[PDB]
Parts: sequence; structure tokens; C-alpha cells
Amino acid sequence: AVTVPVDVVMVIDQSSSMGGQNIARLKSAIASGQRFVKKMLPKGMATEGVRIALVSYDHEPHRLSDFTKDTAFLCQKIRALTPIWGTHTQGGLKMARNIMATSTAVDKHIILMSDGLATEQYPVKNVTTADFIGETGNANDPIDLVIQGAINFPTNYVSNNPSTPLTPNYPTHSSKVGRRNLPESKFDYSNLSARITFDGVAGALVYEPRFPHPYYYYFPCNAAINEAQFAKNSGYTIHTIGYDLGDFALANNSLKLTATDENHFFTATPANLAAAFDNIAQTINIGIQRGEVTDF
Ligand SMILES: [Ca+2]
Ligand SMILES: [Ca+2]
Repeated sequence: AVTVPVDVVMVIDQSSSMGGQNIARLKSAIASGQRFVKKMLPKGMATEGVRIALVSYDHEPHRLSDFTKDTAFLCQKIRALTPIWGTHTQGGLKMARNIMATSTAVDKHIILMSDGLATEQYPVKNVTTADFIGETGNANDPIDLVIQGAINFPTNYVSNNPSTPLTPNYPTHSSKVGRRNLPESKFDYSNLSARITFDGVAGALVYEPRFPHPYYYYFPCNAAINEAQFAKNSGYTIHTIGYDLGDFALANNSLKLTATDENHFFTATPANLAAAFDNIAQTINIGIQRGEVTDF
């Protein structure tokens, strides 16, 4: 029985939302993460053809392991996941692209798991108003949803810092938000811990105070979809778990679009997360089968 080599990068959001009152989220993430590792590396170091790498992220990404068959090392890093402020989903994906760049596996998969909106992203170089876009007219688009939400709850969505007298302009239906189809050349990747801020803070929308009416906002959910697209263009399959998103359309739809397609997007709760990782492992393992060697 022949299988092609496969390399998997796990990218796990460890934002503050995973802990505190919500600690069931972290605990199930840790249980299911280890379950997935064991399922994919059943022989440990002797598992032919399979390797797993691990990224966690909060306001910055963390390389927890390069590609490895070392079940114990991976499981120890998963058990050490820690809720920390910030959701730099673009950064997690960017570090996954860095790691996958060295792969010569035939099959190349990224698993992204996040329980919230992205609120951090990398700076845009030589930024102009053309790097932003307005309402699409598709009410399910992350663009239209974030604009509508920020109209309903301006200080929840838009970067603002009450400890200073500085103040953003808040959006209307005419406002423009970060695109999700910028070229890779547009992002400053010189520092994977960097984030765009206004008045010292980030957010679901980050005000670009240099630009005029109708007002312009970086949109980290769109930046994350943009980064996912670079990975898919490189040939990597993305499976995304929208984790405990509680029927919040912006969070659901923003994460759905990072996946290879809608069939690679899973809506999970802590209670049923293991079933999503089981299905992803099954899909990966079905995909690598190349039959038997029976030349004669
Ligand atoms: Ca979160
Ligand atoms: Ca302020």
C-alpha cells in the first residue's frame, strides 16, 4: 500500500477568548490537538511519510515546532498553549507559509483553528486609498458585515483608546476597509510580531487617520483571507475550524473564506471539536492513498 508523503502545519489561535470563563475552549483544543497528532503519527518517529509542524498565535505568531514526527514534543507544546491577548491570524498563516516553504512533501496541508475575529495584521507598504474597498452589496461578505457591525457598535469594532484624547473617525456605509486581494508585495513582513495600530490599539477595524472622508480602516479578517490566498496559490490545502463562533456571521464567514473551499471549513464547539479533527485526518489520509505496488 503506497501513500505519498504529507506535511501538515497546525496553526492554533490562543487568544484570550480561549481562557477565563471560556476555558473549555482551550481544554478541548488541547485534547483534540493531541488526538490529531497521535492519529497522524501512529508510529511516532517511525511513521513513514508524515510530518507535523506547529504554530500558535495571539497578538504574534509562535513557532512551536518545525516539521517533526516527535509525538511527545508536539503534544507537550500543545499542552502548553496559553490564552494571550490579540488575534493575529495573518501572522499565524504567514508563519505557516514560512514553515511550509521548506517542504518537499507531495501533499501539503495547513489546519487553521480560530475562535474569533482577527484583530491584528501586518502593515501595508506604500499604502494608498486603492488598498481599501467599500461595501460589495453581498450582505454575507466580511466587508459588508464588518461595516454594518461597526455602524451598530462603533467602539467595539473600531480601534479606539479612551486613555488618550486622540479619537478616530467612525465608519458609515460609505467607508472603505482593507482589501483581501492585495499582492504579497504589499505587506511588511520584516517583523512577524508587528501590528497596525491607531492610538496605540488595534481592533476588528483599525483606523487609518492619514486618509480623508469617507474614512479608511485596516480590516484584519480580510488581511487573514489575503494571507490564506498566498498559501493556497503555493499549492497548500487549508482546512479551517471556526471554533465556538456562536452564530456571529462576520467571524464565521471570515474564517470560512480562509479555507480551500466551503467543504474544508468546519463549525465546531468544544464538545464536538474532536470530530472535526477526525474528519480532517480522514480527508488527508484518503487523499494520500496511491494504491498498491503490483507491477508483476
Ligand atoms: Ca479569540
Ligand atoms: Ca484616545
